[PDB]
Amino acid sequence: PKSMQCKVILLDGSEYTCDVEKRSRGQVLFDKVCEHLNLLEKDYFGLTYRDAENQKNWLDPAKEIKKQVRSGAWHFSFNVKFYPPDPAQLSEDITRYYLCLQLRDDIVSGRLPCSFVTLALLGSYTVQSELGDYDPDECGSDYISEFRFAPNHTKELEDKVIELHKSHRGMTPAEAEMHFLENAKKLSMYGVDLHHAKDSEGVEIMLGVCASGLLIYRDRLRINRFAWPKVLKISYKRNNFYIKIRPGEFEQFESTIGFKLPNHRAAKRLWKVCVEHHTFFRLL
Ligand SMILES: CC(CO)(CO)NC(=O)Nc1ccccc1
Ligand SMILES: CC(CO)(CO)NC(=O)Nc1ccccc1
Repeated sequence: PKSMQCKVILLDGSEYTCDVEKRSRGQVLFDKVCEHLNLLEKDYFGLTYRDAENQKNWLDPAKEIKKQVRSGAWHFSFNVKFYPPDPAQLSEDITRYYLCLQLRDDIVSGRLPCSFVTLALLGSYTVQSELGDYDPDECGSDYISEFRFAPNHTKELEDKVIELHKSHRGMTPAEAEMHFLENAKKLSMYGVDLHHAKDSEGVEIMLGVCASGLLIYRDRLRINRFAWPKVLKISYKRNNFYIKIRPGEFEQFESTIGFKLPNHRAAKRLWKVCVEHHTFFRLL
């Protein structure tokens, strides 16, 4: 029974290695990683791989690993797939812990833009969780944390993290992680998966997929939002992504908005993440 070596980048930046039978479905590997992580609330997470075009793809747990990674290495990342709109409602602290690690990467990466003050507040909760109560012994006027807090670090940001850290004395890791999440969840790009597209006129837009629905970012002024209760249906055909929108009350016919994606695989990928978000967040 022939087994393939799998390497998984975990959210703390470490590598987990295991073997699975070469015809294994993605669920097999996912269950191994979640068991390793002592994670029970698995529904919010998934594994990603990089395709031959270097795009992030979700490993479908129902399909053979080999028919997804195809010619590529059996190398994966463990990630949050469905960002909960209300992390306080997760049943376990360890779930909230992995969600914090994902969000810290979302922030450092620049995927999740954040004000100076929110970067410092989020950083101060991470420090409280990881080091516990503020200690001046590991902090002179020239302190710079090992912790990555932001896409670009400044001495002013380091200083503000420490000032807020001082205010958190007695806070437990679970408490600091909950505070991190109560702040992070309000950011306008929290749990937004962004896809480059062109509108029907050929203007470059971004399409966002999240818990609430679909967002079209035309520019900083003019963002169209389609709550899942407003989207009737979605479709991909060749390079084309189409969204069908319900009519307003006392109007006969749904409207269609068409988008042009880079290639057929990018159209399919957007369609699949939309269907998955719609299913998940219809039910949740
Ligand atoms: C105005 C508000 C606060 O955000 C009231 O709850 N709802 C939304 O903005 N919903 C939404 C729809 C589609 C995509 C993203 C968000
Ligand atoms: C089976 C299929 C696949 O596309 C076609 O009807 N379902 C959807 O598209 N469901 C959907 C509904 C509202 C919002 C987003 C997706």
